[PDB]
Amino acid sequence: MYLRITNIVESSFFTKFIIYLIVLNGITMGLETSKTFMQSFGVYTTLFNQIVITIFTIEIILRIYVHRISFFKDPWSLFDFFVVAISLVPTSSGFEILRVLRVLRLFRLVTAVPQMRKIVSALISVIPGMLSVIALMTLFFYIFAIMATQLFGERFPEWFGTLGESFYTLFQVMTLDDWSNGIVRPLMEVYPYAWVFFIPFIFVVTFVMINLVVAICVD
Amino acid sequence: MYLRITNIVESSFFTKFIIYLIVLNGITMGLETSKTFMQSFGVYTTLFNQIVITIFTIEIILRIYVHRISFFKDPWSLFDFFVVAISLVPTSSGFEILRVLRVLRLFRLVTAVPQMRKIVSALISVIPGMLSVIALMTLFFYIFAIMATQLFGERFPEWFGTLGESFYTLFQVMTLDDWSNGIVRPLMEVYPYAWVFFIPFIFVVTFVMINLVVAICVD
Amino acid sequence: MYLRITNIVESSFFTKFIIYLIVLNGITMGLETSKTFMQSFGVYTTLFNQIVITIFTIEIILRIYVHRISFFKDPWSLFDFFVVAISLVPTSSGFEILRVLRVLRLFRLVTAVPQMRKIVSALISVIPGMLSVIALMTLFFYIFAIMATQLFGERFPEWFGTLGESFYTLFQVMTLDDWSNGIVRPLMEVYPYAWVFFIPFIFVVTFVMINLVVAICVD
Amino acid sequence: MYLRITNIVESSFFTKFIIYLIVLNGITMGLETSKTFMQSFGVYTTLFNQIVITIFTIEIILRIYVHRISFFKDPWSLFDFFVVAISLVPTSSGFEILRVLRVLRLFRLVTAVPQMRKIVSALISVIPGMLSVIALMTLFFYIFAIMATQLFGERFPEWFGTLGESFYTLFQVMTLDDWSNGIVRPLMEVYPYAWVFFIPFIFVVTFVMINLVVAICVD
Ligand SMILES: [Ca+2]
Ligand SMILES: [Ca+2]
Ligand SMILES: [Ca+2]
Ligand SMILES: [Ca+2]
Ligand SMILES: [Ca+2]
Repeated sequence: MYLRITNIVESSFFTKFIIYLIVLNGITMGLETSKTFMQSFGVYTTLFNQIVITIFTIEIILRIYVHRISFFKDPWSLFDFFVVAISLVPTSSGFEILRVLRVLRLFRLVTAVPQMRKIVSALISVIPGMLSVIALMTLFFYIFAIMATQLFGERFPEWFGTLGESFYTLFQVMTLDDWSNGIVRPLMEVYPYAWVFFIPFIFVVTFVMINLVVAICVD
Repeated sequence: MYLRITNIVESSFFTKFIIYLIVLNGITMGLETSKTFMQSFGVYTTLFNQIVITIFTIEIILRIYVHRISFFKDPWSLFDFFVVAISLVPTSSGFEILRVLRVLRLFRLVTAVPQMRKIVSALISVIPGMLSVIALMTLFFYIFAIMATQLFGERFPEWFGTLGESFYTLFQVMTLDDWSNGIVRPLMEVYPYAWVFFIPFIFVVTFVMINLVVAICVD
Repeated sequence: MYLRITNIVESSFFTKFIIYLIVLNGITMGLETSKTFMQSFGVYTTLFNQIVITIFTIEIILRIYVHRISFFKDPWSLFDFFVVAISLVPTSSGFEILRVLRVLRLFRLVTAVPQMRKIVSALISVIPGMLSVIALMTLFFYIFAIMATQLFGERFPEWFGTLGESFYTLFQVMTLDDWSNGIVRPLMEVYPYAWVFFIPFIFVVTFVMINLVVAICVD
Repeated sequence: MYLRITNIVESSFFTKFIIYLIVLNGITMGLETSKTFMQSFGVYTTLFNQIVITIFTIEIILRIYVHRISFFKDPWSLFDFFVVAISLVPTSSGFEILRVLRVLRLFRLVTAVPQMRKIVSALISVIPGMLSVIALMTLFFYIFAIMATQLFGERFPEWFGTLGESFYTLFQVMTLDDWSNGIVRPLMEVYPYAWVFFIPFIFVVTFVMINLVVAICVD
């Protein structure tokens, strides 16, 4: 019976039947957004949802016999596994992000369809070459996040009052979002020299960021 | 009579006469902006407008005899047909954007002059090699846009209340426009963890965009 | 006497003397900023200024005899002419920008010291290959600017009320500066679909600019 | 005894021991942020802190016998010296940023661990090739900084009232942060033409910046 199902699993029909369901459950997840629609056909789509969820566990079950160990060394398969597992946690208890995390299954459209996998893989592959930079920056953030917390966090606890808070604010300065009128012009009303902290911070972080982009256009 | 007009249409005089009208109507459209001007010479330039619009239909009519099916497979020609047709719809009824969309005819200065044609084409050609990235993103946007609507849309209906609104807000976060003091700091007053949703969103979306820029700087 | 002064002008000492003055008059111009400083040495500097201005007219007079027509075909020299010329208009009558435009003479530090000339020329040389794009864009801005004046200028006359106003607002949207909370969210409170105008605008204009960056990074 | 210690200093165990303390003292500094933690184990940490600071001086002392002059010609060694030196100035007196500047020792993780040194060096090496442009720009900022102080500083002293202030505001316009609604639209309410100063400013500065990015993506 092994080869019987191994022929079902590897079938073009099977994979295309899956891709057909993702597009249906996705279209249907956009509809669950409408408070109007849920009042009409909510029950329609709640069942349809649970239906697809079963089909998806069946597939993942079927897919596992055919591949066994090979399956748990496949990124795309591991994913699919975890994205359905999430979709299995009972519509109750614990946290309700799990209810919301269910929409992550539409990323199976990324998994089930090549070229997407290609493009995704293409992107991801660029990350290891960046890890030296990324490491560098996080040390840098961490160092400044600490200084800022202990330099501005007393008078300005919304923005720098906590280590995590400083992280957030520093990220925001880095994205250059309302950084001057929003954060630093205020700070200087109390700490005239704060510009001495943030302009060097900005150069460095934008510089590094420019290099990183340049590194991705070398490789 | 065919070759007679085929020698009128293909003539340098004809083309340069058309180009002369575009720059003229275009100048006249900048003038129709002034409430002062319209109070003095508005009559002058409405008639001038109808005149050029005739001339352009006459031309487009002529151009079709000389090319027939060759014409409705020309991107640039199809355009002018459409753009002139818009300018034909009666200054009345339906909507008024049809009155406003008339100014689109000044894009004929792009159509009727090479180098422009070249430059535009150079740009457009870059698009197909982006469709794999672009597709990826729209899946991504759609996914998060749904998540956001069900996570933040009840308390924050102006921003995330409806799917389309989440799209709009997510776009804005992506252009990095006032994203922290404008949207996420507010969000955190109610949902402390909202940063867990938007910082990852930012990295991904900005990363992908960096890749796409690098992709265009390879090909 | 021609070769006597052709040996004075072309002298290393002559040039290095000029360069010495630029740095001095520049230093002295940063000091005329202080209302404090002007109250104690204001006169010291006003005369020092008039002095250097003569020395510069003398040089330009000298430089012209040694070069005649060769001079008025030199970008860098023409510059210093027009720049020194500005500084000759009397501290009175007309406009007072002319008084302010005097500090443009510090650009002579660029003109009279090589390597700067290199980099400046390096930069400038890139412009011709952008003229097709720069033209393309200005046509684009112009068409949208007209559309916006007639679509939003009645309710929103500060931002779109005049052809020039629309230009400015459009520029700002393009630099992506406070474009959504600042301009488009307001607009949508009256014109729900305004997003149909501004999102495509952003794509095109940002796209084009990505290409322009890619174009420069090829040539 | 020289070669005895030269074999101590050059030992892998030595370097690794140093790297251990950095990560430990660095972990300790993140905790020194917590107002809670300090009440609990603040003392525990301040002693451990001074301990590490002792150890680090010993190392730097040792490191010098083994390298002498070779050391004070090493960028990375000079740093470690200058950084440990900062941490040596007593917890009292003068400026208390010195207490804060202590956390700069976590940059020793950059110093003691290669790959980091590599990446830093990679970044730093790009700088010399930018000095012509950076010089160009600072002259540019300086000239505009002066014009602005004398053009807008009377009515708008917060933003332009002083040379340094103009510097700050101009930097902010350059980062394109809230530049239009935050600064120039205001300006224009009084000085209608301020746009003639700031749009050209923006073009130039953004142009130059794009060149510098491309310039790096070549070398
Ligand atoms: Ca920005
Ligand atoms: Ca704001
Ligand atoms: Ca901004
Ligand atoms: Ca803003
Ligand atoms: Ca505000």
